[PDB]
Amino acid sequence: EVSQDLFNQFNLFAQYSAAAYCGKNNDAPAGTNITCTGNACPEVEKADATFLYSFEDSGVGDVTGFLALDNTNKLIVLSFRGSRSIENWIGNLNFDLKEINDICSGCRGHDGFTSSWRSVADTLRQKVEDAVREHPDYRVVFTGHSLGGALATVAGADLRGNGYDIDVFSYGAPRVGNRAFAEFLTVQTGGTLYRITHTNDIVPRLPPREFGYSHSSPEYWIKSGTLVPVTRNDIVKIEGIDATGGNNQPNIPDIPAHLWYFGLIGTCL
Repeated sequence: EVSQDLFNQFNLFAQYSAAAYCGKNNDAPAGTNITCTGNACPEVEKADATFLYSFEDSGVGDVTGFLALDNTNKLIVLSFRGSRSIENWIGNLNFDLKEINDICSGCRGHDGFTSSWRSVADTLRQKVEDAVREHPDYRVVFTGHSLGGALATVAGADLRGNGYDIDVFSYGAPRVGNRAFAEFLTVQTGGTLYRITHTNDIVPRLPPREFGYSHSSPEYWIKSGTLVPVTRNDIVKIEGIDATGGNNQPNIPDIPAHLWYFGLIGTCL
């Protein structure tokens, strides 16, 4: 069980993450309204959030998403899209670990996620910094689903400590690095990481732990089913690095369970 306040935040960032998958949200002019086809982000539209910047296939690895301004909630939101085809990176073979000593000593991160972040960090840091300077009272939040959640986690770790807190909300994100990085992310310095997972979603169980990967604590596990509405009673907080008991259990995994985080996610076209 979680508070109504935190449940409301979890729902809102799930829709901001869902909105990154609509194609028209990746090529929109600054100042236009963020909208989603098929009711994929009704709270985003109710907040009358507008783009600051939208990007499609940038840098390395097809970095796609948007930077939004929300005057209802008073936020600066960076949202990364996960991939356009989930069955293809469960085939993924680029789980080589790379040094990320510039974020923390001994820390290693996934080759794919760190390289992608790296290719757009110059541009995105500037753009977040220009927004912060014009709206200093607004909270900055980085979010994403699936591989977008993995990118939001390494972007948040990299840019924290520059004068403004960065909260990160990730939905069905894969492990991002070694045990030293998971420990670094658990201290939660300069912002809070909320790592959300759903029932037997397969993505949060990759890459394999035997390749040096570990998950940070805590975990917010959604226990309600695929296509059933979430209530604040269905979310449980799990403590401990690589804790078992939430999403990390030895049962049969599922792909459709990855696309139901509060509503349909990853299917907006």
